[PDB]
Amino acid sequence: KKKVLTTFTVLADMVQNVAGDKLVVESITRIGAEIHGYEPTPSDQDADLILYNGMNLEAWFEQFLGNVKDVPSVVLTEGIEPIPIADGPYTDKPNPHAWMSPRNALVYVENIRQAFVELDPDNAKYYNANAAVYSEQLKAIDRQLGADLEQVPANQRFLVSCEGAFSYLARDYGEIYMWPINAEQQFTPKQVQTVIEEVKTNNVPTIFCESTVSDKGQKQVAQATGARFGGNLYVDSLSTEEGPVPTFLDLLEYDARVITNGLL
Repeated sequence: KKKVLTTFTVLADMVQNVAGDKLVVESITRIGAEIHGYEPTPSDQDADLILYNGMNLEAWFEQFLGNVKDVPSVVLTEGIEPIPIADGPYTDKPNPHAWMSPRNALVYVENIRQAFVELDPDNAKYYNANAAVYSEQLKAIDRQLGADLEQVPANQRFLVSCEGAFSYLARDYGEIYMWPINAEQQFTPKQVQTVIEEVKTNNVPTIFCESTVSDKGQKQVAQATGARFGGNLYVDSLSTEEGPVPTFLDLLEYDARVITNGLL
C-alpha cells in the first residue's frame, strides 16, 4: 500500500478516515506537542505523498523539504478564505486553524480526496465512498455544534483561550485570547492584563486554554478576576485513547459542550 504523511495529527485522522484500511497514514509528531515548530529530528522521509495545512502553521517543514525532492505533497487549505491575524508578529497573516470550522473541515475532506485519487486511482471508488460518508458526518455535527452554543444568549458566549484558535468557530456562531497564535512567549502584563480586563467588562464567566503548556498565562487570570479555569480545549492536536478527544469528530463534539458548559 501507498504510505502517506501528514504535518501533524489534527489532520492525521482526518486523512486516515478517508484512506480507510487501504493505505497507511502516519503523522510526524505525537499526541501533545506544539505543532507550530520544534521537535524536528532526523526522523522522517518517503511515503509518495505528504499532506499538510499550509497557511504558515506547520511551516517548520517548509524548509525541511529542501532535504528531498518530488514526493509532491498538497495543501489542503485551498477553498478558500482566511480570517486574518490581529496582533503580534504575523500581523495580518492568515490564521491557519481553519479545521475548527466544520464547514471547512468539509473542504478538506473533499480536497483531501482530490489528492488521493490523483495517485493510484485503482481504488478511486473507495475514497469516493469514504469521503461522502464522512462529509455527512461533518455536516451532521454542524447542527450539534450550532444547536448547542445557540442556547447561551444574550452575548455571553465569547469563549476564552490562549492560542485563540477558535477564530472560525467564533466566526460561524457567536471572543477573547491571550495571544493570536504561537510564537515566542506570552505578552507580559500589557498582554495578560488585556485579558484580565475584558473578562471583567462583560463580565464573565470561565475561560479556557489549550492542552499545554502556557499555564502561567491563563492560570493567573482565573484567580485574579473571577474565573474557574475550565478544562483544556483541543485543537493543535488530539488526545490519547483514554483522554477525551481520541478523534477529530469527537473533538468538535466535545469542545462545543464544554464551551457551552462554561455558561452559568
